[PDB]
Amino acid sequence: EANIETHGMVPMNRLTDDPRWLPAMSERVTRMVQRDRNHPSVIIWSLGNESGHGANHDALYRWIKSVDPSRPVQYEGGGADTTATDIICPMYARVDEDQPFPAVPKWSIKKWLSLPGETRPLILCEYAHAMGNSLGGFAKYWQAFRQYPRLQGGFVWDWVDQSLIKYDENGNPWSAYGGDFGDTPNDRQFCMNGLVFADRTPHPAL
Amino acid sequence: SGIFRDVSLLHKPTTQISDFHVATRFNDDFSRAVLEAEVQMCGELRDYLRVTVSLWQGETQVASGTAPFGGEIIDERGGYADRVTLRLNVENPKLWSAEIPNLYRAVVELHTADGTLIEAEACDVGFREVRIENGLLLLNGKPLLIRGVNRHEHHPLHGQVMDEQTMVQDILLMKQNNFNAVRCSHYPNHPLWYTLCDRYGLYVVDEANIETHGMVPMNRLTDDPRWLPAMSERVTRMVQRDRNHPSVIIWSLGNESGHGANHDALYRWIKSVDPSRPVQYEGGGADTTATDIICPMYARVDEDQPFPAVPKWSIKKWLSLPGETRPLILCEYAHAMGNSLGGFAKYWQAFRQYPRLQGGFVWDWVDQSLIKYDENGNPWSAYGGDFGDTPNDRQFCMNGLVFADRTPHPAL
Ligand code: NA
Ligand code: NA
Ligand code: NA
Ligand code: NA
Repeated sequence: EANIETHGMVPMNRLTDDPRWLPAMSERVTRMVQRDRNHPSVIIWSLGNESGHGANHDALYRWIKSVDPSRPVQYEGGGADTTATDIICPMYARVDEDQPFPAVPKWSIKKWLSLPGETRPLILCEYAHAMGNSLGGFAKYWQAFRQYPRLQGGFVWDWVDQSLIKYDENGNPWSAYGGDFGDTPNDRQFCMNGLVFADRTPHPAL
Repeated sequence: SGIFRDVSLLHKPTTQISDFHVATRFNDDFSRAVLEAEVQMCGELRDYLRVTVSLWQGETQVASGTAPFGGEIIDERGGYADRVTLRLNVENPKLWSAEIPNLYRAVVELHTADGTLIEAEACDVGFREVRIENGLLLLNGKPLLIRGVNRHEHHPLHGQVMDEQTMVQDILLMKQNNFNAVRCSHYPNHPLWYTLCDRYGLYVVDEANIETHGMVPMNRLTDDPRWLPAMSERVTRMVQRDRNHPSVIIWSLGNESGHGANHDALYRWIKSVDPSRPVQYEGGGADTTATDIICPMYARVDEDQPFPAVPKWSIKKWLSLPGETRPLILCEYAHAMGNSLGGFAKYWQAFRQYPRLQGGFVWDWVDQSLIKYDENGNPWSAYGGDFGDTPNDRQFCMNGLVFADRTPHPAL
C-alpha cells in the first residue's frame, strides 16, 4: 500500500483531487511499485488509505495498471467501489445490515455484490475491529464468505496493539496508549486494536 | 374436460380486418407518445380501401390517422400491400399502471375512401413501457416491486369455467390485500380476465399452456424437435391473441417443462415478434437462456438448496453469482398450503433491501377444492381422491390464500 493517507482533510479528498498534489502522490505510488514489483508475495497494490476519491487516485490507478498488469489495484476511499479500485474493498461493511451514509454508504456486503452494474469481487480491506474485548459476530462474516463466491474474505483490523511501554517510578514497565506521553490532542486507547498485545501475546479474539 | 369456455359465431365481411397490433413508444420522460397501430386486412385489395385509427380518452378523440393500405418496403421483393401502419402522436399521455390504470380506446375502422364503414374493431390502450434496464424491471421508467399471486381458473361448483362475477371478485380481493400482479398459472386465461386487469390495474404474466412436469426427465418433450411445432402453437397463438392488452407485462413460456432447445427457440421468437415485453421461464433452474428474469420457485431468502443440476440458491446469493445481472422475481414463493405463509416477512424485508429482488408471485390465490354433497344434501369441500380419482395427490390442490368460495384464509 502506498504511503498516502489524508484522512484529516475536510473533505477527505481535498489534496487527492488537487493536481498540485499529484506529483507528490505519484512518487508515493510509483516508487513503491518500482521497489516491490518483483516480490511474489505482493499480489495486490493499494493506492493508500482514507484519502477520499480524487482524480489523482484515478490517474495513479491507471499508471499501475499500465506499468504492472500482473496485480490488481484496490483502494477503499470514496466509497470502496470507485473507478480507482479493481476490488470492492470496504472497511467495516456489515454482513446483513446496511449503513446508508450520504455519499459513501457502507452497504451490507451481500447486498453490495448484487447492486446493478456491480461485478467486482468484494474483499474487505478492514473488518472486525479488534479493539479490546471484540470480534463479536466474526462467525457471521465467515459464514457469508463461504456461502457467497464473490465475497472473497477480508483483512481484520488489526494485528498488534499499538501500545508503548512506559516505566513507573520503581522501574516497572507498563503498557501506555494515547495521551500517556503528554501528547495532546490524542485519541487515547484507539491505537490498541490488535488481535495480539504489543509483546505479541494473543488476545482471546485470536 | 369439455367445452368449458364460450362458444360464439362471428360474422365478418369478406374484406375484413384480420389482425391489428398496437405499440406505444415514448420519449425519456414519457411526455410524448407515439401510438403505432399496424392493421392487416384479408380479402380483395381495392384502391379505395382505407383504414382510420382513432384514439379516444373517455369521450374526447385524442389522435387520428387515415391511410390506404401499403406498408413500407420490407426487403428486395417489397412490402406488405395488405397492411398499413398508422402513427398517432399523443402529447402528455395518461400512462397506464396498476396504481392508475389509465386507458384509451383505439378504434380501427376499415372504410372506403368516400367514407363508407366496412367494419370496425377496437381495443383498450394503456400507454406504458415495460423494460429491463441495468438489471431492473422498469414500468414507465420506475423499478417495479411485484406484489404478485398465482391464480388458477378455478370455481368450486363450475370447476374450470370462469365467469365475470368470480373474476371481478378475485381482482377486488387481490387489490384490497395489496397485490398488484397476477401470474396466469399456467395457461392463457379467459379473454375477459385481461380486460378486467386492464381496467382495474393488475400486472399480468401471460403464460403459455405448456407443462410437461410428469416426463422423465422434465425436458424429454421440450428438448425434442418433434414437439417443437406443438409447443410453438401454444406460444405463438397466445402472443397473437393477447399482445394488445396493457396489463400483460411479461410473457411466460410455460411451467415445469425442464429446459429444452424448443424453449430457447420460442423465447427468441417472442423477443423478435414482441420486444415490448420481457420473457420469463422458470424451468431448468430458473436462470437459463430462455428467461429475461431469474424466476425461481420457492428459493429461500437466506438458505441455499443445492440440488444437483437445478439448485435453488438463496435469492440474495443468486443475484451476485458471477456473470449474473438479471432481476430476480420469484414466479412462485410462500406456498400457502393450509396454515402457512410462515416467514413471509423475511421475503418482503429482502425485497425492500435488495434492488434486483423485485418481488414475486405467491402460490397461490384460491384453494382448488370442489364441492360434494353428503346424503342429507349438505355441501362439503372435497380435494384429491374424493371422487374415486386415483392415483391422486389428496389435499395438495388446496394451496390458496382464500378458500374456493373466496373467503380469506388467515395468511391473506
Ligand atoms: Na467466497
Ligand atoms: Na485505531
Ligand atoms: Na427490490
Ligand atoms: Na399444489
